[PDB]
Amino acid sequence: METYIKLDKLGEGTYATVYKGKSKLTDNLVALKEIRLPCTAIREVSLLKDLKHANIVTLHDIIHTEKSLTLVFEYLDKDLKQYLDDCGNIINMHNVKLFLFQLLRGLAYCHRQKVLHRDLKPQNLLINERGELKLADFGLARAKTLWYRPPDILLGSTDYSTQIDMWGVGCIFYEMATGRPLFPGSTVEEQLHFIFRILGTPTEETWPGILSNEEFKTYNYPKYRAEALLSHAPRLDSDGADLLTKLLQFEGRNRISAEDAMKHPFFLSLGERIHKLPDTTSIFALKEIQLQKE
Ligand SMILES: O=C1Nc2ccccc2/C1=C1/Nc2ccccc2/C1=N\OCC[C@@H](O)CO
Repeated sequence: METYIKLDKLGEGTYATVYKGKSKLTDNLVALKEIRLPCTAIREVSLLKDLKHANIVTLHDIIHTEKSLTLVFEYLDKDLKQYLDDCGNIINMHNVKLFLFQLLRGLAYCHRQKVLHRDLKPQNLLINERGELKLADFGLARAKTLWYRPPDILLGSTDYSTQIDMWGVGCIFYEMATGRPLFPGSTVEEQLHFIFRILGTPTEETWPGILSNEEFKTYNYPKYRAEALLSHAPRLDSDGADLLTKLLQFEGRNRISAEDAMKHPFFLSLGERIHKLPDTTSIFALKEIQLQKE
């Protein structure tokens, strides 16, 4: 803390606290991730890797104090929840699509790099004035809030894979398209009920093995019939609802990949030039791609 000026608190966690910062040299704003610590083993994914992608926050410096380790990142002034709330929870549809493509890029890179999001949610997704969406370095973990949790995990799943993150993508896509959470459950039991009311109660046909699950049988769920997603999110189009469907699959193994999610017809309007961009270049670089005023 000799070259930076620590400003207001942006957020907190059990493992770290984040502060808005400024350089005394360049005057540029930064994010100071204060890692909360005789000896402390540091496992930071931003330190044990180099997640160099246009949709992941970029690490700039490391500071050692006798009491802490501060990771200096690039700064974004609003998180997805703050952005939603600022435009009264009504995001321009073209932007929802740009935000979604961006989120799928960052995640498809993490997955490629064997990185998982243990807690994907709007507050961990950040947005700048150019319309860029990036994954904050918070809750990222090597492969070794109940709202965004998949049904299989809730019903006892030993598989902690990239597929978990895909259910969260579906949840956030809906939250962006409608301005409200898809399944805001308070208990494991209520969350499952909230899910089955939208997707339908699983049958041996839609989810093989369910009736053999001890915890599922004990909850006595009414046989709910699936409600058309397009009816729940009218601002969405046929392709938007189809991508949502393919994302919100009961079983992780059937959930579309982040790579394939990007090749879906919902994104056709964006063009072929966005698929050829290297990891490090912004999607906005293209004349064809631009943020719409809210
Ligand atoms: O710009 C930023 N670069 C980062 C690098 C790592 C962690 C956070 C941030 C960050 C943040 N920029 C902003 C802007 C508005 C609100 C929060 C916020 C940020 N981090 O807060 C995330 C905390 C997490 O616990 C979710 O609440």
